[PDB]
Amino acid sequence: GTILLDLAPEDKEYQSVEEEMQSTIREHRDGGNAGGIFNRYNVIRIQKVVNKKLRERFCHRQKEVSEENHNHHNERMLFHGSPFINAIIHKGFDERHAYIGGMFGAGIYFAENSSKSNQYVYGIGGGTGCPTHKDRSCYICHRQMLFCRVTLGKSFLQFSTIKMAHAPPGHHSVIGRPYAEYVIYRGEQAYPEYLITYQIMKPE
Ligand SMILES: O=C(CCc1ccccc1)N(Cc1nc2ccccc2c(=O)[nH]1)Cc1cccs1
Ligand SMILES: [Zn+2]
Repeated sequence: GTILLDLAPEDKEYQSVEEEMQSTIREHRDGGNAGGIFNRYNVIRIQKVVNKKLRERFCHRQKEVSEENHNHHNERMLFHGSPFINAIIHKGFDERHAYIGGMFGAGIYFAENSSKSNQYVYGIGGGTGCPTHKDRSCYICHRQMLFCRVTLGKSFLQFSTIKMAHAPPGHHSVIGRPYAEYVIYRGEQAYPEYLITYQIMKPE
């Protein structure tokens, strides 16, 4: 079963995670359509996800990757957002929920910019926004996103939309440029380390 560890605001770990989240906000091409208009989040809590089986499978895959990547995990901390957070923290990332016709195929997608991940909290293109107000820029409803350990191993660099089912032979991830999108094709190559609960904040 999943255990959530509550990080304290005065912990350096809490602070480093919020700072990564706050400092990687950027302007988006869609003018804020999907994720809303904001310059900063209000972080309500940050929780560390602890789950024995998810950790086991992550370690297990880590090893296989390292062997095919000159003994390097090539791990990176990256943001992920999607409507499936609650399932992810209990069951792990599941590539079976990926979509053909994703920009780089049926993978699980991660970003360096927290604001990119925030676009997907309510679905592709922000869906119809929060359940309560149908507002993709809702400043009331709480949102969650993940700050994850991602086993990239040997990344394939892609520069056009390609519909991949799996990383290319000898590879373990795809870094795609339509800003970079980090894509894995196996759920066990990501661990949902930090669960961040937050609101976007209305600019003054
Ligand atoms: O991840 C997917 C693919 C579908 C999916 C989602 C969760 C688990 C497994 C598959 N996403 C979300 C996502 N996409 C990104 C694209 C570029 C950069 C960052 C991100 C991001 O943070 N989230 C697509 C989605 C499809 C349906 C609902 S969200
Ligand atoms: Zn709302």
